[PDB]
Amino acid sequence: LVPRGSVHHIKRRDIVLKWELGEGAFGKVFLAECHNLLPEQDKMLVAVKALKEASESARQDFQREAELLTMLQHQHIVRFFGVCTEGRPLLMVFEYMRHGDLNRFLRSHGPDAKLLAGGEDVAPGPLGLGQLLAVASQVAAGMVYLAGLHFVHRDLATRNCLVGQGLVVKIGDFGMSRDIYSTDYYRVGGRTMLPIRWMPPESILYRKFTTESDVWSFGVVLWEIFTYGKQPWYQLSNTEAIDCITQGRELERPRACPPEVYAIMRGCWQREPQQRHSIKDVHARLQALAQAPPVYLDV
Repeated sequence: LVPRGSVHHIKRRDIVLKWELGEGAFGKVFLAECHNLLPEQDKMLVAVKALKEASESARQDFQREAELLTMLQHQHIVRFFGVCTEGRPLLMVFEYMRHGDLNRFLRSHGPDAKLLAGGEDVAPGPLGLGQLLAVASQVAAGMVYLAGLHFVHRDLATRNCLVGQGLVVKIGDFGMSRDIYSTDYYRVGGRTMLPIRWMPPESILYRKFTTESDVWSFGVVLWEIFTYGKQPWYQLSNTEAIDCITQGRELERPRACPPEVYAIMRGCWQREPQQRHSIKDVHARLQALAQAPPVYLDV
């Protein structure tokens, strides 16, 4: 009996399901049309998560999620619109992000990309330095918001951010990353899967998760943005990656990454959590560098 959320609700008949976009063990994601959702456009595309169970307990999580989603609303958090409980499966309703998750969007603009990439809103091939820094700065802004609420994300990585038209980037995901990117997790338990390569030593050694462990993961986020989505320590097994983070070894500067960005990343990776700059500090330095992109080019 505490104060509680209030989720907008939505008529199943108002949701016309186009096709599947993705699938995890617990969920399918669809592209869909939603009518009279926002009253100044009739039709509009949305991303609709459908839950695979209605099981007594799997039901009360869906609400507890819906509440929390409704409460976190911010410009770089993916927009949640609300839900539909009128019959089965349950549907959650988000804005649709044309370009998918940031890790995929990065790889599709990699100079290692197999094929070019289209889109009115961004050039194919690799991205301007100002594009990378704006992608960065935008994820940092979601992270400033969350940290302002004192929420800890615990799984920040580009696979868990999403990219919209015009290269708008927002933290958000549909709970399926362990299915869709299962190699980016180490199974330590039975059902327990850790994003090891994005963790700080104190998360790995003490299982302590903080604002500051999120800022470390952010440094790893900048490193992925600058390698065009490569996995950190990809030469290494999960056990070797653990040995690294744990013995103090740090990822190498990517060759797209100017030294001032490598510096920021490096302040995220201080062994001692308190020696790490706040996400506010980082977001300022990244913005300042997005509006005024250093002149770079490589060896």
